[PDB]
Amino acid sequence: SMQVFIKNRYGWTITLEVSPTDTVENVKQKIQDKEGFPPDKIRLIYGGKQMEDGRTLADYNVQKDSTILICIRDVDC
Repeated sequence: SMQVFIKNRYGWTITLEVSPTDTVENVKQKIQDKEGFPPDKIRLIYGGKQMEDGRTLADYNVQKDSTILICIRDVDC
């Protein structure tokens, strides 16, 4: 098991079930399943860096119970 939290600019936070080896795109696909956002508009930021689709959570040193910030391109970024 590994949970991470996804927080938007309004403070709304959700929990995802992931693994360290999941890609950033895998996380965007989970957010589309849960909330309906199109992945190509989801921007994820960790440690102030915009996260690349093809890199893994472990490549960003995202830990269990880490928070990743979300914003929607052309909507609220």
